[PDB]
Amino acid sequence: PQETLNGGITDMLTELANFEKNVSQAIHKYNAYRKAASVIAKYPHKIKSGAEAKKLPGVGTKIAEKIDEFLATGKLRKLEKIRQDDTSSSINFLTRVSGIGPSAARKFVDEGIKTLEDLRKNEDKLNHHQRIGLKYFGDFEKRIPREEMLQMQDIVLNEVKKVDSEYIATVCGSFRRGAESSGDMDVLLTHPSFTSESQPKLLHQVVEQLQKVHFITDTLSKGETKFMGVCQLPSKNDEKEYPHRRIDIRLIPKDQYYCGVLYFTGSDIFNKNMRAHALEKGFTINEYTIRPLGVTGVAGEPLPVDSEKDIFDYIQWKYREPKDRSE
DNA sequence: CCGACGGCGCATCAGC
DNA sequence: GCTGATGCGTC
DNA sequence: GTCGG
Ligand code: NA
Ligand code: NA
Repeated sequence: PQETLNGGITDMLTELANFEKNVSQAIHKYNAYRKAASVIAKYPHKIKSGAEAKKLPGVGTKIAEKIDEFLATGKLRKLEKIRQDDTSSSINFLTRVSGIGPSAARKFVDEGIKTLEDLRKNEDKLNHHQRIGLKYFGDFEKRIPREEMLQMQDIVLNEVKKVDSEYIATVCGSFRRGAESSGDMDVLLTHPSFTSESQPKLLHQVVEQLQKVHFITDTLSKGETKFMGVCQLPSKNDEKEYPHRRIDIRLIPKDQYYCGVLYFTGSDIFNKNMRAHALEKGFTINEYTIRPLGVTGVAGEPLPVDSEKDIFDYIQWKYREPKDRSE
């Protein structure tokens, strides 16, 4: 649907979602607003009344009333008021800094820290993640053209194979689904020497090499199975610098790899559909495994998986290439 | 009326 | 020192 | 906030 259909309503619900998460710290209300915003955004008609919207799953009484108020007034009293509120708007804004959640933002604003400038003034109150988040505030909210993603993939796959040619690396996310742009880079990593029933430096070596060639610039978090950090494409000739990008690298066991690849390829909506249909045919699919729901409903042992298709096979659904996985 | 609503790696806090 | 809780970013 | 036991 075109945005002009019910965009005013969806923007309304999304804004309400953020204040619930960031200010009220009610994560389930946040998701409730987003869900209602999702089903409305995919609704192929211009909504005439809240009663019309209430027919949709995820839209209840309270949102039906807010829609009626929005249709009749072009705005929401509560949303208008919370927008002016100095404390609430400052708290909501600070959570756009990676590393600052609702709890940290609350603390900062409690002691008078409301803006990026105040944050910059009080560096010694920020942790390592929050400093990196503050440093790349602008960059992190920029999106990544597929062209740059493909260049980022070139570097990753090359350095990874350079460290050990036996690595298997797969760039997932919306990129793998063929999206024209992405929000970050998600790299999934496995090795023949790493299984469920089994060296604690496999991830380190990959990160280190990507650091050595100055692709990875900063570290948000790093352990033995997961890396979260920053990366930057090299600049050419005399041209302007590229933005710094968010990049995640996960080390997954070989027997859990393709469940991981499918899972982190997404999308959200596709994965639920696939999960929901997995349920109706007697299987359960998580990030790690596919498991057969038993007589009583007790998941037996994880089944052998050699590819994404192996999983599709089990649940009797026909394989679908990543470009057709938005739902 | 009332509970579910995603579960987890990592960094860091609360506390022994 | 340590264990556990909490916060954070996430399919 | 919405859904459903
Ligand atoms: Na409904
Ligand atoms: Na944040």
